[PDB]
Amino acid sequence: DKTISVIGMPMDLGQARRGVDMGPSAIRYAHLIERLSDMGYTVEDLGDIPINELKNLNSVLAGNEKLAQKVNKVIEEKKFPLVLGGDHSIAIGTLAGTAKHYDNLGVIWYDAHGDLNTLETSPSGNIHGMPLAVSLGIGHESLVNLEGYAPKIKPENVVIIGARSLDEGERKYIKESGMKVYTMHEIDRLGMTKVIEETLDYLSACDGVHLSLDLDGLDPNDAPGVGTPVVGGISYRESHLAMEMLYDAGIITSAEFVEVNPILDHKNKTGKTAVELVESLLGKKLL
Amino acid sequence: KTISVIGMPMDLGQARRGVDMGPSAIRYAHLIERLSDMGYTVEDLGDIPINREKIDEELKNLNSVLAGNEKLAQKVNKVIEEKKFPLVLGGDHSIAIGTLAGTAKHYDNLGVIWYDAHGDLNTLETSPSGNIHGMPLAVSLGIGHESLVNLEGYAPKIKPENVVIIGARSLDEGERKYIKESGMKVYTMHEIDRLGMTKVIEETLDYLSACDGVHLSLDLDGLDPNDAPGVGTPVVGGISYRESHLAMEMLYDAGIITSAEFVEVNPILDHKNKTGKTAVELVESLLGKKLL
Amino acid sequence: DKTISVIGMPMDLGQARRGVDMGPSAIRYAHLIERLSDMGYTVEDLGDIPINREELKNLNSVLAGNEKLAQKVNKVIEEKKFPLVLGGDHSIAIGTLAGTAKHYDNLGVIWYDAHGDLNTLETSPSGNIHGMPLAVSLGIGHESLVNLEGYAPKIKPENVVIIGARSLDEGERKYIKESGMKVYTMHEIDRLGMTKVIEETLDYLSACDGVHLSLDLDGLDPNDAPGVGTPVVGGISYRESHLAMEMLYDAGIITSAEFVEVNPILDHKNKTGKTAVELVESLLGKKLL
Amino acid sequence: AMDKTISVIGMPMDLGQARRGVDMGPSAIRYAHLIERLSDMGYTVEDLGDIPINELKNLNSVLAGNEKLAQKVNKVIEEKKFPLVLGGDHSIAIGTLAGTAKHYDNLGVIWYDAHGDLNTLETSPSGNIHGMPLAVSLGIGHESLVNLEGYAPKIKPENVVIIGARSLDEGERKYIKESGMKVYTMHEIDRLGMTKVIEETLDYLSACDGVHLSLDLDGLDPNDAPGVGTPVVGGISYRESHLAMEMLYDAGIITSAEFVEVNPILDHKNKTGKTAVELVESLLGKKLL
Amino acid sequence: NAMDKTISVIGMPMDLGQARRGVDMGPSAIRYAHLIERLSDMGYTVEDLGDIPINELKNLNSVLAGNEKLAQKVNKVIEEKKFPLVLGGDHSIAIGTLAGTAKHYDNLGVIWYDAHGDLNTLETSPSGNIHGMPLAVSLGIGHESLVNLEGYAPKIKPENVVIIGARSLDEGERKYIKESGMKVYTMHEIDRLGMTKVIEETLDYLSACDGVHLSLDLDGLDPNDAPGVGTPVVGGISYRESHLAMEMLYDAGIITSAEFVEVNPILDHKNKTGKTAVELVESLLGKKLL
Amino acid sequence: KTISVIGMPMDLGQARRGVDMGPSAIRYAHLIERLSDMGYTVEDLGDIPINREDEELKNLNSVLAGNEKLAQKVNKVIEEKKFPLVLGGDHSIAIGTLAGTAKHYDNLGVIWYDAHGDLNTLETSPSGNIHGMPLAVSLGIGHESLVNLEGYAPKIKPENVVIIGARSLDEGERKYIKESGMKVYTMHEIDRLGMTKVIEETLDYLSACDGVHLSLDLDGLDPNDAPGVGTPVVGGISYRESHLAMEMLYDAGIITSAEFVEVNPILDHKNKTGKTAVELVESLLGKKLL
Ligand SMILES: [Cl-]
Ligand SMILES: [Cl-]
Ligand SMILES: [Cl-]
Ligand SMILES: [Cl-]
Ligand SMILES: [Cl-]
Ligand SMILES: [Cl-]
Ligand SMILES: [Cl-]
Ligand SMILES: [Cl-]
Ligand SMILES: [Cl-]
Ligand SMILES: [Cl-]
Ligand SMILES: [Mg+2]
Ligand SMILES: [Mg+2]
Ligand SMILES: [Mg+2]
Ligand SMILES: [Mg+2]
Ligand SMILES: [Mg+2]
Ligand SMILES: [Mg+2]
Ligand SMILES: [Mg+2]
Ligand SMILES: [Mg+2]
Ligand SMILES: [Mg+2]
Ligand SMILES: [Mg+2]
Ligand SMILES: [Mg+2]
Ligand SMILES: [Mg+2]
Ligand code: NA
Ligand code: NA
Ligand code: NA
Repeated sequence: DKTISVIGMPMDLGQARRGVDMGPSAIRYAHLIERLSDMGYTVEDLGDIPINELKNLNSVLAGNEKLAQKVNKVIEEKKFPLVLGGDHSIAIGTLAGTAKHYDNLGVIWYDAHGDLNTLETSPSGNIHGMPLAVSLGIGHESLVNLEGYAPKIKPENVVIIGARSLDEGERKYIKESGMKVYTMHEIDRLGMTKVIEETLDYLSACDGVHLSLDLDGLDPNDAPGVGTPVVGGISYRESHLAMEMLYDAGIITSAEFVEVNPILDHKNKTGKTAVELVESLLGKKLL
Repeated sequence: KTISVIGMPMDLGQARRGVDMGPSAIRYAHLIERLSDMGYTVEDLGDIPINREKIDEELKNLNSVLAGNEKLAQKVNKVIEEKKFPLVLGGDHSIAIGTLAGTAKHYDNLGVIWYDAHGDLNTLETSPSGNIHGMPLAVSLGIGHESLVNLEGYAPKIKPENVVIIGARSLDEGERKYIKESGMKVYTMHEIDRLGMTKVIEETLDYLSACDGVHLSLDLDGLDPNDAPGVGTPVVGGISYRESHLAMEMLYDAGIITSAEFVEVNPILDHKNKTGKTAVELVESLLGKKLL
Repeated sequence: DKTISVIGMPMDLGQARRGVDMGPSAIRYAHLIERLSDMGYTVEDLGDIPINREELKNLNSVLAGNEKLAQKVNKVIEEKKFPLVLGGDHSIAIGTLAGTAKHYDNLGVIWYDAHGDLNTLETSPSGNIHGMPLAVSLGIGHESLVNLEGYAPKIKPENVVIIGARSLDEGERKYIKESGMKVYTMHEIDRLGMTKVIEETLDYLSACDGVHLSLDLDGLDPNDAPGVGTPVVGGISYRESHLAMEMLYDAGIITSAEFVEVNPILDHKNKTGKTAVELVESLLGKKLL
Repeated sequence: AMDKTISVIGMPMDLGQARRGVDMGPSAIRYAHLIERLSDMGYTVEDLGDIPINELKNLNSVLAGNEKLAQKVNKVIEEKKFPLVLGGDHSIAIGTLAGTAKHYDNLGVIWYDAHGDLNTLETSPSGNIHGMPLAVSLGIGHESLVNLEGYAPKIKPENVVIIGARSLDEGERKYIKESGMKVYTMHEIDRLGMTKVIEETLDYLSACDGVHLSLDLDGLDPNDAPGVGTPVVGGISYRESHLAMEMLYDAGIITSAEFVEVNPILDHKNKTGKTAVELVESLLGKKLL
Repeated sequence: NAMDKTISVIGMPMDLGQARRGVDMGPSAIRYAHLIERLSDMGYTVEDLGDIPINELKNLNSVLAGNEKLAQKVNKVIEEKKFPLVLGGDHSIAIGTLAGTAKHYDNLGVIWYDAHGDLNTLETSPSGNIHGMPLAVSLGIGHESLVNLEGYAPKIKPENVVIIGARSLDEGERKYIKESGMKVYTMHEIDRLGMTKVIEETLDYLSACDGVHLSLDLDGLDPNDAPGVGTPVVGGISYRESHLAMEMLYDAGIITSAEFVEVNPILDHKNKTGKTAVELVESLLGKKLL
Repeated sequence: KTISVIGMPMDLGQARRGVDMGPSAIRYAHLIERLSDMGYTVEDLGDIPINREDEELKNLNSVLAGNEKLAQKVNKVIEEKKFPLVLGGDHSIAIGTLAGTAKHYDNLGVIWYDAHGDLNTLETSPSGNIHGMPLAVSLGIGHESLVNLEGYAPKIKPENVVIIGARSLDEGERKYIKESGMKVYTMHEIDRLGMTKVIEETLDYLSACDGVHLSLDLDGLDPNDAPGVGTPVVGGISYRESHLAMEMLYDAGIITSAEFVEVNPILDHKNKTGKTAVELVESLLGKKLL
């Protein structure tokens, strides 16, 4: 019944551009709005938020401030926030506008990367490799304290699915924090059905759950158009099943689909995949 | 049994999709030689001629589809009367109308394994195109245009309780309502992902255990476009080559398949005949080829 | 040493989207600003003009974006700066010429495109305004488009040279023959060679006091520029285009330019965005030696 | 303006040592809208469908198919219609020329092909009849092929112009030099340019009362025509071929034509079938303006 | 579990047989994917010994000469208590690798990860390609000079072999597998059991071996994941299944030598297969995603 | 005159580019069989071994050692009145080829067919890559050990060089070309004059030379025709223009040595570039279409 509020974040910042600012346009090009309207939802496209050691800190901070304020307003209006990226640093703004509305927000971090870096552990200084750490209260003070509170989330309320690119500092933190992580090894061993059932078990006491889906979580064969492709990822079929299972559980209260990069895509295969996954997450069925 | 190969170079509907070249591409991948090497007697009955007609219409190319399907039903009937195995090559999926018209009257309870991205359960009322290749399963169930439903003077050819759809991922609202109303057994990609192809085939064999014959209607578009790019209407997120190969080996071991058609191969979207070669590999597995 | 003022137009309007709103981002991704600075130019990136998303398709959004573009191009010229517009669909030529033409007594236009874009609603099988900007700029078409910025026509038919045409409908052909417009289709380029085509173009426009280059990347062959809104087979090569830009720089006649219709959806690793930057570099004086 | 009805005949023939996929050529050319495009140009078009196709490889089948083709082509010429034959392997030129040559006092032939197809069983490394049709038509080869339709030879060596040759064996080279046959290899196309090659071809065949074009898509470079039976690197470009067809149309000398050797197996989304249709359109008078 | 051994890398740029297949460029392409730097970053001491010069049975003399040099180099690496990692090159190089390795173990196990069984003799081979015969040769079946390389035979026993990924076996190879009782996981068994169970069963089956050699042919993987191989065969093992199998073999601590063979840049796409070979070596040597 | 083929599997510099596999890919396209079929006596001398090993000049010791071995082998071929045909490999091998060749002529001419001028020194090079310096080194400008290879300098004079296909020249290279008066046909001049006129002018310009070396970098061709090169540069010479140029050089009878370098199988499409190199060598040695 909730209206879907779509917010685009054409952010492509860091040591070098990767082409992900074009992600929102490519997702819309795959008919996102019409597909959600056809499913019976009231859809409001709020358009794109304007975007200008720690690369581009001021621009990352300003865009995330605008995103946090817009996501906060959507939640206050009892609407579902759907954010399109854009580099994964936008999770800083999305979680800042969302977490204060829940006593115990869960986060499903669907990505090849853990994005748990600080400037001390990052081989690049890229803020898009730090948003999960920042949201857990670890990192640059201005990013950690966005919107005047911290931390946004607790490590026991995070589940990472699809991880296959973690540096030494990120691995040390996951082990020390006891964070729940399904690397490609456990997806291969358990199967996506059991990974999602266990993820739903794990986050069962959360009063809201945010899905932060990076298209780079999928294998480059299925999602070639991403900012930083990593070999050996989740299939389209496994991702489609996961979105169907999340819809059936009724636990997802916010979501962002990020890192779509038309420069490396093939005739918008990745933009189309993002829309198919959003449709499944919002209740579309094959029968 | 001797294998009787029948080609149907049919590519009809609102627009061509390139599938009339399917039979040629499957033969190019050495279908006849491969079956002969496995020890079968193989008869290539060649291609049935498909009537060309001028280039609005409600049912697209109706006259040419009925005519081609009448020629096919008569040839398939003759093959079965001779106790030979009919292997039909397509061609658009509307050829299932003629294959089932020539086959179903030889059984009291013919089962059908519909291996396809599409349910092909449309009528003109539910079809946004009038494409008869989107209606053959409905026609064979006795639902649709009178001349198509009554082909060979009997209807219906099959009963809904004797159909299993495997790989479905593109169904319109009219097809979904019919599947739910009829109680038809359908394994969408969601069920294949959750159960695994081994369980899907085991359940299919149990479900059709009261049939006296089973027809396999295999649309190469049931496979994912990564494995079968050369199809008339590709749909993302399909069955892998390995799952399809295992399915054919399991169907061979069960010994239930009494007829088969391999359809919708389209050389225009194919990569160096990957899909024609895949069709031959799947036919070899269905007919008993083993890796060891 | 004239400052280059870059304006992005992320416009993708018409019966259906074609992905050309991402053109400005792709051209900038190929380092346009850094390449022009390295050549010794002062470069001012004025950013992207905001465009509203989707008979005359998207008339209100096409008019609104072109109004913003026209007054921005006007200011650049009033400041004695070179306007470089990045597209975006070719309908943005309506705004570029509206902001430029009033500054010249006889503005020349080199329309480098597979399409003539000489349609009206009466000759257009789609109602797409991006297939009408040259006709609109010549004073033929919808009143609100033709009278943008309060004057019409922007240009005269004797001051236009079309180069690379290979997709002209019957209405466009009829107008070309009746107006006596100078057109070098791919047949003339094949027969004369690009050197002769550009020498004849410079001679034909020699009396113009300014010359605008409207370069649609679809003028190039899809093998060289696959990433365009509407690709048409059998186009101009990269080498022919590179030579043309070098000859135009040497003539010193180009006073404004737009590079339009870049489409990342059909591109291969930004080959077309990179090509756009190389052609801009050559037009602005980059030499191989 | 050719006020003649076009008669399209398909020859889905793929014979020889091994199949090459060219039997699918006629279907792929029709898939690229051949009939609709010619009708939209104002021609009356009749699709006569495909002739059924059941040491010298497959001699009986090549003979049977060419006999049916010769009879059909003969009927079209008797009806004062233009025969347009779609292949299929190049051996179909035996039947096309058998049905055509007897209607002319001095039939010219433009053989547009990477191959000369001037082999006999003695000079052929394969025994493929599709590498022998020009020799057979000149009265050199197997008696049943040479005597098809009860007359021989169909054509005289001084009435042949080969364009695009780049795969000639020593027997073919010896015959070309001894006969004095006019051949424009890729070397001569590189040195002269296509305009001059076609102007010279028109001068050379000006005394012929009819001219047959036998266009093998393998004459084009595999970059432009990847979907052919036997691709050979370094061929004619799409633009050179488009210009050549426009110039043949302008001369008004072409009285029959065949477009052969399209092979979907090696093609990319029917680029070669589409190219065949574009070349037919230009040969029949389509202009860009 | 931590292998405190130096890795000795040996390249074998061998591409012999009825026709070249491009696999001599395999070692260069694997090195181009940063093999040495990746193993060094994991904390291993790595010594690149470079490439061995490769100067009816196709090219028998050249196959023998190259395998003789390889066997002597592998033997010296094992005498030095280092881990031999051989890069191919055609699969005939397994003859030299096993000749230099088998004499150092009482019961050497072999995991043959390949679309092909390579169990041919001249009698069962339609080509005479020695690269289709190295497993038979190593079992003591074949041409005397190949079987007796380094003066002993057989190198391995049939009960100590596990073939994983087989999908191209001729009639002579099938007959031998059934008569010898050799353990073979065809793609049909992988589809039915899943790679986890296949590797668990493999480890149990080879538990009495005192060393285990992995002979990994990149053609064992599906051509969609490993297009750049000498002889691609449709319907192979996925990159993910192969990555899981290498991780499981590392956890078992049984692999004592390994060869990665048949990488072919001619059919590859921007070195996807050379990169895949490096990732599989990294997992085999203990790299973990977490 | 016998053709002596020498391979240089050298891929040195700041980063590898895959060109060490160039000689193997060219041979894979049947180079030796094609030249033998044309009636030539052909001797394949094999590949020179390249020593395996932040410095200013990248891999200097290995580049010098390889070029010393190449110069001695090329010198021997010329002393035997044989035609040296060198396969690369990175373009730094021109240092060794010209060192072994230039001393046999009064005034050696050089046709430098390349997207790059390769006229850098360490001071003008943003990488320290010696493969961007071989023409300057051979003109006697650069590092002492490279310039003095084989005990004489310079190998060639600037008035005896013609560059064809240039489209990537840095400021230091442009300044030297203008100050030395060197003859350079950039893509602009090829587009304006046509390849027939370019080669006719080149033949007239080098008519006083008693020998002419062709240094052909496949990157001189457009990446659409030669995708498999070490450093591709958009807007290059077509295969057809290059084929015509080779036929014209054969007819002139002036080419007394040649090298075909920078083939990179990693970026190639089913050896399109290796096959293109063989076709160009065939035309340079007299192959005709009729
Ligand atoms: Cl049809
Ligand atoms: Cl109906
Ligand atoms: Cl079910
Ligand atoms: Cl789907
Ligand atoms: Cl097959
Ligand atoms: Cl003969
Ligand atoms: Cl043997
Ligand atoms: Cl080194
Ligand atoms: Cl220096
Ligand atoms: Cl070759
Ligand atoms: Mg991320
Ligand atoms: Mg990521
Ligand atoms: Mg179907
Ligand atoms: Mg279907
Ligand atoms: Mg335009
Ligand atoms: Mg245009
Ligand atoms: Mg021919
Ligand atoms: Mg030919
Ligand atoms: Mg093997
Ligand atoms: Mg193998
Ligand atoms: Mg160079
Ligand atoms: Mg170079
Ligand atoms: Na792309
Ligand atoms: Na294809
Ligand atoms: Na490749």
